Amino acid sequence: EGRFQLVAPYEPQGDQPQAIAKLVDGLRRGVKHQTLLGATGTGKTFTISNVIAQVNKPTLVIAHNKTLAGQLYSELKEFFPHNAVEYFVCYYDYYKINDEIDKLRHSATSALFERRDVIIVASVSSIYGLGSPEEYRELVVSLRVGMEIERNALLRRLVDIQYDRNDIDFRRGTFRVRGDVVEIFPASRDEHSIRVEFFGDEIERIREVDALTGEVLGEREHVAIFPASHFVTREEKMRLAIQNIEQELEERLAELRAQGKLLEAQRLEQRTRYDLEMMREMGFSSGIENYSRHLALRPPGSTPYTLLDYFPDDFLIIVDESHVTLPQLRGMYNGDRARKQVLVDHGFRLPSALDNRPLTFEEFEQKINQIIYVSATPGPYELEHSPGVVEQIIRPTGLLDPTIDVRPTKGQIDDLIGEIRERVERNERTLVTTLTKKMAEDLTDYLKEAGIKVAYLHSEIKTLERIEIIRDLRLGKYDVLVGINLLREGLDIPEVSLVAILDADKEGFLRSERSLIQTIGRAARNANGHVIMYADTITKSMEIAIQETKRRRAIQEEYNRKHG
DNA sequence: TCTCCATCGCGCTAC
DNA sequence: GGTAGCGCGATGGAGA
Ligand SMILES: Nc1ncnc2c1ncn2[C@@H]1O[C@H](COP(=O)(O)OP(=O)(O)O)[C@@H](O)[C@H]1O
Ligand code: NA
Repeated sequence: EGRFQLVAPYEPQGDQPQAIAKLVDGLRRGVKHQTLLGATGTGKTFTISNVIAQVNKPTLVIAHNKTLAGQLYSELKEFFPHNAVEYFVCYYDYYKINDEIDKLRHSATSALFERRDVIIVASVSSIYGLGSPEEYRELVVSLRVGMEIERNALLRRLVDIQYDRNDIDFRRGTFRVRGDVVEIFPASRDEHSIRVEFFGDEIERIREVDALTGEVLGEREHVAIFPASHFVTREEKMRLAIQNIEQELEERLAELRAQGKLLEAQRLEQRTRYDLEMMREMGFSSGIENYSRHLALRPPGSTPYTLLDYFPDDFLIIVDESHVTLPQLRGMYNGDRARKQVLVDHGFRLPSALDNRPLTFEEFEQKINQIIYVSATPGPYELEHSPGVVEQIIRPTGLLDPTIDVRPTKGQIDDLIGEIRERVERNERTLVTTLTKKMAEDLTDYLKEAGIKVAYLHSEIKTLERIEIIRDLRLGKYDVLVGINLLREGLDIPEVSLVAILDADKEGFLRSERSLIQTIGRAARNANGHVIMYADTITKSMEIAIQETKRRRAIQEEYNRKHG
């Protein structure tokens, strides 16, 4: 039940003090919804880190993608080195890798019950279904030295919380027994296992151990062993659960036969039986999450348990890039219901599998205690519910928001080519946005023809190779990058002095108030930052973006002359 | 009611 | 009875 200790070589600067203080004040006044309107490049992760430290609550931060999530996580481990900073997302291949991520998920949920100083960076996997956090906590095996317990009953418990007996391939989520030593590999650890040495019905010693080399690392007075699955139930309840699944199965197979669908019924039966055979062995299976209703014995159509429930009631939520993350959350349920419904109709799953689902937005709302939305361009939900906004526009470095010229489309490419050439001579980079992948590739060709070092960047390119291209631009291998909608949230490249927005009047999600400001922001990390919008008209979106950027530059200039 | 891009999750379908 | 690699719905925001 510890305390956050913020570790930074610097202290709040710019308008971070007023931002940190207004947020902390609102949290202490019990304000449910708050918005931090923080321009790109102002120290937002540091700002938030200060708020978290001053209210000292377990906090959940939700990001809309994992590149950002991973960045936030690495940064928050830096700022809070002696605190529990965790990561709760699911599988991806840009940071085995699959087991590393399952390990962190268990490390996240266990940390919530062990200590108070916890920060969990998460994707929308945070609103997907888990098993009861009550069952998970009460099934924890709490081991103390000189404790009256039978080696007998310890092993009974471990199996029921999903550790596999395995004397040979001793990996995480397993345990092995040699004579009087039961050795355990917690699901939250990748390197350290637990040695538990018995003498009759008494534990004589407990040792933290490097599982690979056997190097004893030290002693332990006590140790808590959490379950190796988030969908754990008591063996007591499995007997009735398997009955209720069997009953659900026959009813469903009758539905299928009464509509023909013999191929679907055979498919369903084969699969359910296999899962049932496994449930009478241990308790788990391949797709165990789909039997959550029956396993937890809960009323049908119940609200699922999520990561939010594993948090204490007085927790804080930070929504990063809220203008994008909130719409992501909102549409998850209907999409899920639809994909699951096709599986039930084709005999891949029982209808009870619909209860294994993500929260609705309404359900999510009710699980919120206190929340802070963080966006340079917050959406209508955030503004509607928050009492005004906490504006953070003075960057700590004093870097200004860029200037924005509007130029005609006629002769635009040749204008841009000329403009790029100037930047090459000043050892500066350029970013261009177009409307499609095709146009991006076509333009990249045309620039290569004109003696410009150029490469494209869009969703067809895999994440690993994107890192390379972003590095190459920085190193000066490329001078220009042409994209569509990846020159956005979280692309921090200070070598870029020019952003060129082609088809700036082609209104829609690619050219809205929100996306324009976000794109403009890529030129705010440079002291000569400049933006050019090629267009024959100034759309309502362009108007607002130019207007807001002009206000920020003027205000920032006003600050810089005052403070040297 | 479709398009443009880019993201998440899940889970079938081939290695 | 092991897993990476696709395909799927929803979302922003307008045009058509
Ligand atoms: N209060 C501060 N004093 C000095 N430097 C800071 C402060 N806050 C942030 N920084 C640094 O300034 C740089 C730019 O800020 P950054 O945190 O990237 O802004 P954002 O994350 O909002 O885009 C970062 O490398 C960060 O380490
Ligand atoms: Na909209």
